Amino acid sequence: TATTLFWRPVPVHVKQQDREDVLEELTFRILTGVAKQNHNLRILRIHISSDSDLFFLHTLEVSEEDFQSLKNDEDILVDFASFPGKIISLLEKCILAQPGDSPRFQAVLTIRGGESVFKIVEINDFRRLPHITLAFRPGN
Amino acid sequence: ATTLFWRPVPVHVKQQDREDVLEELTFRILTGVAKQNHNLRILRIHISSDSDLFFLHTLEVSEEDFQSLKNDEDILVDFASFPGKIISLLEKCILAQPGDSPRFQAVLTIRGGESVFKIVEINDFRRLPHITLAFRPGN
Repeated sequence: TATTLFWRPVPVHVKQQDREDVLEELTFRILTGVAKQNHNLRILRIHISSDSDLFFLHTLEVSEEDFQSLKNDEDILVDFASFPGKIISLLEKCILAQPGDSPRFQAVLTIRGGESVFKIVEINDFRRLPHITLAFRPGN
Repeated sequence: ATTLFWRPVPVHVKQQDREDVLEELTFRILTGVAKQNHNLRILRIHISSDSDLFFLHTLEVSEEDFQSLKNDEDILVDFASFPGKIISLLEKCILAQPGDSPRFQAVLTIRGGESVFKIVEINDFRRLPHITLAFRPGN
């Protein structure tokens, strides 16, 4: 019962170990469903890819069990069912964000040794304020 | 030493045993030069309460401590501009109203010895900490 809620390009600032910053269009796909492998738990799946590099692949899978710790750490006030909607809402801001509009939202992907940390930050006069922080694994 | 800021601030004081109390705390922010430490610049923040002489919490951020804090929270300003941003955040807490959305509030979580000060933004999604600082008891 895998349902895709979102599947389109998003401008992301990519940062790697020995590469300068790069702003490029990465394809995000957000799915919600159930894994028969993991006791039929509800799951949120996010995949990051590039239309110009078929090997550039990053994936995240969050179960309802996993979300419990994630909710406490980042003080999330909504439930698991509502979580994907808020992520999409944050991505919409990054899509609509134009250079100069302060505070400006933006998506960031920091690759470290292969594995990566994804963030959507709100940039004000003082700091990059991370609205969400998620760890991705390379591949599908 | 030199005081940049010395005002009362509304703070949601949280202790273990969840004694949640919204009381006015006095905040004093000082900037100075450390004689004993080759004139290393220091930012000092003292939290106190007129109601309780034993209610004392202090933070000291040297230039070195700031470089570390700057990295963790992705701060975009230098050490000299940092106090001004804290004041702005504290002001949002002072002027905060019940019906605001998003709403800003200052939170002081006391845990045994150390405590943790935060200025969070409560929106439709989460509690978003704009700044987080570790305080220690005393002066």
